[PDB]
Amino acid sequence: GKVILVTGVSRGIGKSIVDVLFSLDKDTVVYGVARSEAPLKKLKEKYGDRFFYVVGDITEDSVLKQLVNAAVKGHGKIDSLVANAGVLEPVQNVNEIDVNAWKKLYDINFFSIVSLVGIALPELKKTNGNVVFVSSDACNMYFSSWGAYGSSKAALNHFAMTLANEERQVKAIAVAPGIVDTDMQVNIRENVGPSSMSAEQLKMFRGLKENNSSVPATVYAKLALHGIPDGVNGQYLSYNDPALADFMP
Amino acid sequence: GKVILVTGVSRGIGKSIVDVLFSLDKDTVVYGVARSEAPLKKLKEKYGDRFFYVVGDITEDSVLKQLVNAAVKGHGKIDSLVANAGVLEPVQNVNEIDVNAWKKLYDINFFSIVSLVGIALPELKKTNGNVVFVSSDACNMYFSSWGAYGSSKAALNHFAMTLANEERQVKAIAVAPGIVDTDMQVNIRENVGPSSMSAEQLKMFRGLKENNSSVPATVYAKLALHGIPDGVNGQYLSYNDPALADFMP
Amino acid sequence: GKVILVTGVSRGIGKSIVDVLFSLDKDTVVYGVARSEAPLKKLKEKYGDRFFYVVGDITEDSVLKQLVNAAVKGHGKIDSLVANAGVLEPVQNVNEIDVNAWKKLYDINFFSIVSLVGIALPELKKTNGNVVFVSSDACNMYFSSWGAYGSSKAALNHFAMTLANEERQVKAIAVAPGIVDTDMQVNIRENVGPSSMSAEQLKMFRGLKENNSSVPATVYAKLALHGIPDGVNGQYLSYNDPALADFMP
Amino acid sequence: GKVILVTGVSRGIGKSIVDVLFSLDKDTVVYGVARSEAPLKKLKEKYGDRFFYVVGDITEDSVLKQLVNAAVKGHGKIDSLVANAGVLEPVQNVNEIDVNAWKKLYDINFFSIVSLVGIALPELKKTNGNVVFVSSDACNMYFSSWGAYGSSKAALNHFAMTLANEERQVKAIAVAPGIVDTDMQVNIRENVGPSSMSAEQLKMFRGLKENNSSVPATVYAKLALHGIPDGVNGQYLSYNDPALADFMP
Repeated sequence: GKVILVTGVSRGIGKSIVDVLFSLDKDTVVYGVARSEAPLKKLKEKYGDRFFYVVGDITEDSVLKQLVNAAVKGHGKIDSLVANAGVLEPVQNVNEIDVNAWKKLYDINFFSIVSLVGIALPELKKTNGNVVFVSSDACNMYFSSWGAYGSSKAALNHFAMTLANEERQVKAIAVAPGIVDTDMQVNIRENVGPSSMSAEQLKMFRGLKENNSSVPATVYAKLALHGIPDGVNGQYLSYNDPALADFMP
Repeated sequence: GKVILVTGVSRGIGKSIVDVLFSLDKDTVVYGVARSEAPLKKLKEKYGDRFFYVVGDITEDSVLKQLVNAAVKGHGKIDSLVANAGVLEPVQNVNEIDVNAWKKLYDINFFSIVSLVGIALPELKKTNGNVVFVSSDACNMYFSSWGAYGSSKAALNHFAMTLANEERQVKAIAVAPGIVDTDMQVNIRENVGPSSMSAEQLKMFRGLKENNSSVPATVYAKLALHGIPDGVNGQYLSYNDPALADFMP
Repeated sequence: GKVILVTGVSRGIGKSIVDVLFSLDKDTVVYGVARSEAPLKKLKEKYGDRFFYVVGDITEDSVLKQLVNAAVKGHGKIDSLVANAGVLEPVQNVNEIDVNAWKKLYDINFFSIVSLVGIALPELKKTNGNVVFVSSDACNMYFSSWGAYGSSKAALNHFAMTLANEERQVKAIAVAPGIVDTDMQVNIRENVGPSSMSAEQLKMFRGLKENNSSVPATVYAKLALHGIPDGVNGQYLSYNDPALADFMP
Repeated sequence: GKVILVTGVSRGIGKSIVDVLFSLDKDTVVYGVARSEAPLKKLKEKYGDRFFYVVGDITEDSVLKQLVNAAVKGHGKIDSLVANAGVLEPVQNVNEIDVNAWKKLYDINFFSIVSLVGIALPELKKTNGNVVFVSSDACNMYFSSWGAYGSSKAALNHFAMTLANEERQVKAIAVAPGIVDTDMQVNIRENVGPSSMSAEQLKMFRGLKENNSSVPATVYAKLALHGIPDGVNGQYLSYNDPALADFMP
């Protein structure tokens, strides 16, 4: 079966993509990572030795190498990578013009993924594999009031095109999920200060959350399993672009 | 109360926006138009003399003048216009490089709306009113396989900015609804040939339809009722941009 | 030699592209069109029976069929089309919300080109030929104060992608020239009223004109002569995108 | 006179903007920075005590604080900042999927500027000042083969909008210069390996360089001197957008 790495799997669309992968195919193996062990254990308990995980922050290169080494050690190869920064959540000082906070958010949403692709790339070359990015719909970047939360998340869009131009033995695609990726579980509101999210950002964020997926998760899952078509290699698309019709449920 | 014109009201998001307007405010009057009389009658029967309609094709200027004259005759003014081309549906020969079919689709999705704005503009100037466009999310125009269906629909985006620059006594905004606007009622599939939609377009279209709103309808409805903020005049935004937090449910 | 149709050849970049085509290759034949006969005669006098023209408005389908028939009659085939709406110039009432003036500008900048592609398409299929659009740089459509002048001109961008998806035996590309295409000859200022161009548009227009090409003309000319690469088929790019390095002087 | 900080002043458009500022106004003082002292000395020798500089890398926060402290010490205030990453040049390993090289380029083109704005912001608030970014035209990001060179440079576009939303006592604008900013002085070609620039990037780069400004430099200079209009605060525009007509030569 295909060996697929998936990041950001604790919540939101990353969790759904794991769920969908296992329902689509009986042979696929998934190695996931998230920062919290609880939901990784729950996935391991549900899916058994179809699922393996590393716990930690992918802004640590050591965590990335653990995850890549664990897949090659345990199953001998890597077919695909579903590169996902995970759900939107408030991060300290991002609503300020604060280079330290911006660098930290760009490392969460963009550079850790660049680092992971670089680390996994030699295995992906071996299988002529696929890199599927879970990017953001906020390509209305045109106008966006999401500040650094939006620009850092959307940086994967151009990255897909650059990776596919530069590395011809692999394919890459960036797909927007038609929603703002948030934790879907009913949660107590958190006390979020204005240096972290503007009042508007917080109010929309809560609205969206208190409103929120299997359909776009399937698109990502089918691209990772069956491969990216040549005609969309390098591109960034909504999950509902007609060029993706064969990757729908 | 505010006098609001709404187009494309038979189905999909245009119908929802009428429903939402009436639930938000007891004083608002709406003049709608759609090509089919059945669902207009049903709206008239539900809402009584809060709702008035004209039946016909807004690619006819006579229909536009009827609707504008009827609002000024019946209620003396027009406060806002919700300019909506209505739900996506197959149109003959659009999937061919056929200038006649493209002109006809651009008249449906774009020029009829330009014509309506021009016709209503002198009344809107009188009340310093608002023009709210129901535009498309397929601002991933960047990449889009929706052919002319996508480009014609999205032409309202730049139009908002041009109208707000050129006409300072009115405000305008183009808001994407976070979905592809389709008829939401359970329908028999229609036999659609390849000159009208590619196989991919048809397969995605059916998927989307067989999957499909009150939340984005509220944003449009609250913009039309309360007015467009100065800071977003002229712009094109997703319904879930934080600058629109105060227009959510 | 290759048989190439070129529109908008009287002035600006369209004229340069003809000049460049003839300097690159001794075998190429060009059929051009422009509305004014004077500069067409001058091209015929300079290049002789390498150049043929039709005089007229390409918003007339009869002019389009004349040009296509003349190429097939005179040289038996058509290899490439350089689709160019020609230089920016004031057009009546475009700076008003006036559907008639907008339709007329969209026919000049967009629909006549759609019509021409449809008319020439069966000959282009015969030679697996190339459609090169001279599109606008004002893909900062993101923000643009050029009103309808900008949106109508830029409509070729999405059209390239749709044509290349729909017609697999041909290739298409839309290339921005890195300038606003204007008449380069020293001219008396024309009296332009505010319904035609805002004061700002007119002042920038004159500035640009009084400032204004062989380099981007070469890119278009080399794409038409040598063919569009598979990796850029369907795309819209600046003339200076690195994927076009081999089409530079 | 106005006190204006300008970065990237050794070459290309940043140097031109200093030249233009001094020719426009006899009272303006400029504090510039560049990594090489030679061309800073030459500017100091030409303009005398109208010009002050710090030598160093603005990816060093100490250099940024020196420059800001020097302006407040020497002239008591800061009116405007022209934030410019400087000319395109090959940087090691950027044409590889190499997170270290990408972070270093993003610090050069984006984070150092974020850091500078944060550092200067309290002085800019005092004078209700202006932040003018020299951004890239490669907003055809839509399609771009410039890899990380393009995406890192263009990150200033969204940053302008976020800064102007978040800091209401200042104005900000990002303006594209209508050219790829390169060193304009006739130079020996440098031996550039493929890990630094693809063959295509290098070939276009040399072409552009061997081809390459006072007009767009004036736009930036006039925005910094006279202030950013309310109607374009927060936006990203080409230097030739009509909303900028009053900032032309």
